[PDB]
Amino acid sequence: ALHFLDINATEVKKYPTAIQDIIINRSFDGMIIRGVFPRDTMEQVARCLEEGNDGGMKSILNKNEEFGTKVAQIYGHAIVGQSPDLKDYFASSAIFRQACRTMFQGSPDFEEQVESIFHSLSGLPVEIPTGPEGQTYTPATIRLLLEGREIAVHVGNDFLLMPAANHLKTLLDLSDQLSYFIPLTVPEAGGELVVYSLEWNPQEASKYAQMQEYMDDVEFKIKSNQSQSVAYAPGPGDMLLFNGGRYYHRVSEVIGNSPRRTIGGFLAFSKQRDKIYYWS
Ligand SMILES: O=C(O)CCC(=O)C(=O)O
Ligand code: NI
Ligand code: NI
Repeated sequence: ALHFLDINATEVKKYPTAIQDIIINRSFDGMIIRGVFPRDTMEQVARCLEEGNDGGMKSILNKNEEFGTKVAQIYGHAIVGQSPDLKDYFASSAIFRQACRTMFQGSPDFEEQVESIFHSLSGLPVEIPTGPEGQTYTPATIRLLLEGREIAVHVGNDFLLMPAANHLKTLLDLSDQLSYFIPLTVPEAGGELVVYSLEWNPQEASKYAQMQEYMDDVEFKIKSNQSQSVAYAPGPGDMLLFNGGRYYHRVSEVIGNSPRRTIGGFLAFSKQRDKIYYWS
């Protein structure tokens, strides 16, 4: 039984240590924050991507056609799965920030609005990380889930076991990371975030020679219903902020001809717990 708060965006200042409460005190596990962006803004950014006047976002669309036709497509390289040099990731991330800033037209700016939310919920400065030579990480990527596609079950803290995380681990507290995302467009059915009470467990994972074999077993656990779940279908402009680092989660298959498009990533404390970093 994971515990999520449902508040409005005008209420964030009433929860000034929410992020500390989720990560450090562990007194609840996530929150939905309604209307972080206006619906008009979501519809505007959506039309930019549909029509192709997207500031170049289309140039960093990764269709993932080598992962099968059941996988999400993504604008921008996600850091998960990147090689530890991060060269291609840093390039896509610069393109992403410019395209994103173009599409949002400051009405409101994506980075500014997301940073304001995280600040209100922590009382701390908020920053996008920079690489060892000053390269910018991306604040977010955009996931595009067409009809019949899903995001398979996974857990966020596995990032801390990947070579892509090497540099980020020098800046981070190494406690749980949170997930955050905001729908731009929502599908007619499906496309639901499901979060399970099954937790990240590197101890169990180390008994497997191939992580794929370990995930095949996680899939059996969650499909046996042994684990409790909660499920959410935020609307356009609502933000979902949750302990995806600790808890396995997935997004259910999209149904119908309207794609699910979501913008988001992750956040976590700095080494000394005196700043919020956020990235994708
Ligand atoms: O639906 C999305 O854009 C991402 C879902 C997810 O896996 C996360 O927020 O960590
Ligand atoms: Ni995730
Ligand atoms: Ni539904």
